[PDB]
Amino acid sequence: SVTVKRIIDNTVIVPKLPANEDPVEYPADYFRKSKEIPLYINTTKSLSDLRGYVYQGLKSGNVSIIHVNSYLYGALKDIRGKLDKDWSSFGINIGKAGDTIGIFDLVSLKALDGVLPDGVSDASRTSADDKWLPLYLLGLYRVGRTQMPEYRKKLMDGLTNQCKMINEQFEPLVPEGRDIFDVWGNDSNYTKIVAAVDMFFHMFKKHECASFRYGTIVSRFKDCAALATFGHLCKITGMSTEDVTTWILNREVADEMVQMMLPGQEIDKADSYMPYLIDFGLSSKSPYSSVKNPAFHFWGQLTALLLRSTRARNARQPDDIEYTSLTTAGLLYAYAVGSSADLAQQFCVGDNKYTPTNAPPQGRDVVEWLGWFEDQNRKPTPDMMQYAKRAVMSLQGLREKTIGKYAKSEFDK
Amino acid sequence: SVTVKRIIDNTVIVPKLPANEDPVEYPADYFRKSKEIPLYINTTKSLSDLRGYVYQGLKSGNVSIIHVNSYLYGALKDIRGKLDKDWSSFGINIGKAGDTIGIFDLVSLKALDGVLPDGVSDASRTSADDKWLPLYLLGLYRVGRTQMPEYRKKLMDGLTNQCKMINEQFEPLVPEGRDIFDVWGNDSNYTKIVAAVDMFFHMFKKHECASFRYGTIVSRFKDCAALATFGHLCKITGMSTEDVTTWILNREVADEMVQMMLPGQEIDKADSYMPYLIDFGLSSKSPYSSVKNPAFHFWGQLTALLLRSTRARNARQPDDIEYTSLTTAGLLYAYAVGSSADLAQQFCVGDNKYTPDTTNAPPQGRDVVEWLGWFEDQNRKPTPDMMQYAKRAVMSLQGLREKTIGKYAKSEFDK
Amino acid sequence: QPDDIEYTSLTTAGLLYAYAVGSSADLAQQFCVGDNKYTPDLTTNAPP
Repeated sequence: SVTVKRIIDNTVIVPKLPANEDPVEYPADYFRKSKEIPLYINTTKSLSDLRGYVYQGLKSGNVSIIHVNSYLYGALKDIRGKLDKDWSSFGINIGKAGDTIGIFDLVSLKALDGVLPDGVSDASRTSADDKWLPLYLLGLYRVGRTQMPEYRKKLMDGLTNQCKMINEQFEPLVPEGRDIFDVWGNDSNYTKIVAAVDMFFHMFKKHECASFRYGTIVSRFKDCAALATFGHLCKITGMSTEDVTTWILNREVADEMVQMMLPGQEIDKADSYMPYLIDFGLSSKSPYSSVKNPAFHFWGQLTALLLRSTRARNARQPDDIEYTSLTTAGLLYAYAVGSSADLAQQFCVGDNKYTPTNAPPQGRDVVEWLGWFEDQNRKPTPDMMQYAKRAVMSLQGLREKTIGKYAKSEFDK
Repeated sequence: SVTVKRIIDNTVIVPKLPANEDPVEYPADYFRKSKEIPLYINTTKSLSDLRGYVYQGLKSGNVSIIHVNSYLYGALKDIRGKLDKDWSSFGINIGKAGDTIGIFDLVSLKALDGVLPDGVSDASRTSADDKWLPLYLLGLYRVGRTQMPEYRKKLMDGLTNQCKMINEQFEPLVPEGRDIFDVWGNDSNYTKIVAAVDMFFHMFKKHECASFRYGTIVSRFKDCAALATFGHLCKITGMSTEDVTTWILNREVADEMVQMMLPGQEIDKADSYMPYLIDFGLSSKSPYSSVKNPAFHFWGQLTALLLRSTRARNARQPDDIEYTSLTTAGLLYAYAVGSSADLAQQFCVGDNKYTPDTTNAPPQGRDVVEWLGWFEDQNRKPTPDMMQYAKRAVMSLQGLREKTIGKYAKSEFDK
Repeated sequence: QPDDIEYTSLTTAGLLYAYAVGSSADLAQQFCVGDNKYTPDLTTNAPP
C-alpha cells in the first residue's frame, strides 16, 4: 500500500515513523578487517612487584585495572597444553599438529606509559601466586555481572572454591551493585583475557589449571541468549532442529531465525571464537542476543513454559513485539506436542507392538495442525485453553515483566 | 529433513545450534591407559608427630590436608584381612588364594617436599590413635558433602558413634557450608583413601575396624544415581530387570538406558572398582550420573512416585528434558502396575485356585504390548481413570520442596 | 488519559481494532521440508 489517501478530501498522507538502526555485527564479517585480536597488556614491570600492587590494592579497596591485567598476563603465561588434533577458526590458524601453545596465543600488543605506585611495593607476598590469585581476579568477572543479592551467593562459592591451597578470605568489604570491581568488565583488555582463558581451557578441558574456568565461563555465549533458547526448545519438545524450525508460524520470528542461522559463523563448531564474540570485541551488537531476537525469544520461551520448563518462567518479556499472535502460535505448538506423546515401544522379547472431524491430528506435523486449526476457525478451542490453564495455574512466586507472569495472566484467570 | 526451505522466497536455511560435549568416561576404558591407581601420600615423617599435627590442627581450626592424608596412611597400614576367595577387577589382580592384604594394596607413590610446622609437635597425644582418630577424619568426608543443616544431624551421629573408646567431643567450632574441612573432598589424594577404605571393608565386611565404613560409605556409587533409580524402579514395581526395560517408551530414555548398561564395566560385580569410579578418579564424568541420564531419571522417579515411593517425592527435576511425553509414559506404566495386582495364591492345603474361568476395559496383566495397544484404542490420550489414579497418588502429599519431581507431580495431577 | 476528547467513540473504535487483530492470528507456516500447507480450505454473523 505505497499509497494512502484520506477519504474526506482525497489528499495523500504519507505514513512514516522514526528510523531505528542498531544493525548487528557478525563475527566472520570482522576477520575480514583485522586478522588478529589485539590485547593491550600495557606496562611490563616485574611480576613480583605486580603481585604486590594487587594483593595490596585488593585488601585496600582499590587497585588499578591496568595493574591486575598486567599481573594476570604475568602469572598466566604458562604455555601449557599440547594440541590434541589441529586448531583453527575464521581463517586464523591458532595451532597445529602436535604443537604446544599457551593462553595468550591470541595476539599481544603493549601500550601507554602512565601507572601508579613506584617500582616495587610490599615484598611481603610470595608465590602463593599463580596457584590461586589469578582465579580470584577472574572469579570477580562473574560476580561483577549479577545486579542482585545473588552475587553474595556466587562470591560464597567463589571462595569456598578458593580455599584449596592456602585458605584465605574476603578482600573488599563494599557489597557491589557496580562501583567496586564490578566495573572491571568495562575494560576492553580485561574481558579479552577472560575470554582467552575460557576459550583456552574449553579446549584443554583436562588441565590442572582448568579450574580457572570458574567465573570465566559466563563469557562464553555472553549476549547469545536466543541461540540458547532455541537449543532448549528442541531439548524440551523432543523435536529435531529442522522440525522445530517448521513450527515457526509468524514472519518476524522467521526473520529473526533466518538472522541467527546465517552461514559461516561457526556456531555449531566445537571450539571457535564465535562464542566469545562480545568479550574479544569481535562484535558490538550480537546477532544472537535476546533483544535483537525478541519475537523469537518470546515465542520460544512461552512455548517452553507451557511445556513445563522451569528455566522459562523467569525469562524476560520483550517489548514491542506482537504478543497476541505470538502467543496464539505458541499455544498451538505447545498443544500439539503436549497431547501427542512420542510414546513408542523401545525394547522387546520377540513380540513388538505394531501401531497398526474435530478430533485433532495424530502426530506433530505442522501441516496437519495448521489445517486442523483452520477447521477450528483459527480460534483456540476450549481444550487448548484448558491445557494452558493447567500449565500456568499453580505457578507461584512470579517476578513482573517475566513471561511467566505474562503466561499466568493470559491463561489462569 | 537434512534440508529446510523458507516458503516465501525458496531460500535455504540451515538450522544449527551450539555444540555441547561432556562425553562420559567409563571405568574399564581407563584401565586401558594405566594399570594402577596412584596414591600420592607425600611426606613420610613420624606417625607420633603426625598424630600431633592433626590433634592440634583439628582443635585449632586449621590443619593441612597434606598432613591428615599422611596421618591416615600412617594409622591405617594395618595389613589386616585374609582373602576368603580370590579377588580381581578390570584385569588388576588385587589378591589371591588365601593371601593376606591390607587397605593400601591399591598403589602407593610419594611426592613433593614442602610441609608446615617443624619435625615434632606436642607429644601430649598417645595411641588413643588408630582406634578412633582415623574414623573421625574419614567421618568428616560424609559431613562435608551435605549443603544443609542436616549436616549437624550427621555430625551428631558422627560422634555419638565416636564415643566408644575414649568419649571425646567436637573439634572445630565453625559450622560448615564449605570452608572448614568441607573442602577435603577436593583433594584427589584424600578421596582416594576414602574409596580404598570403603572398598576394603566392603570386602572384609566382618572386621573389628570395619566400623570405619561410617562416613566412608557415601563414596560408593557416588555420582551413580541413575543406576540406583533403576534398581528402585524394579523393587518398587515387582518387575524383573528385563521386563522393566521393555516398559521404556521414549527414545532418549532408551538412549540413556543403553548408555548405562554398556558391557564389561563390572556394575553387577560384587566388589569391583566400578562403584568408586569417581573418588579413585577412574572417571571424571560418570556415565551413570543422574545428570547424564535426565530423561531416565525423571521417568523412573515420576513412575515410582505414582507407585507410592517415599524416596521419590524429593528427587530433583532435571532441566531440558521432554516433560509432557516423559510423564504420559510414566503415568501409563504406573497405571498398569497400579491396577493389576500380582495377586496369586502362594500356599495351600490340597486345594489351589486355578485362575481359569472387553473393549475399553484395560489389559489384564502387565504387558507392554497389550497396554500400548489398549492405549492406541484410547486415542493415545490418558483416560479419566488414569487421571483419577494420578490425583489420588499425589494429592495428600504435603511439604514439597520446589524443583522436586514431587512438586512437579502434584501440580500436574492434583489441580 | 487526555482531557477534552471524544471518549466513547474513541474507545469503540479502539475495541474494534483490538478485536480484529486479537482474534485473527497472523499464523502462517514459515519453514518446510517439501510439504507446505496451502491455506485453501459461519457465513453471516461470523466476523471477517
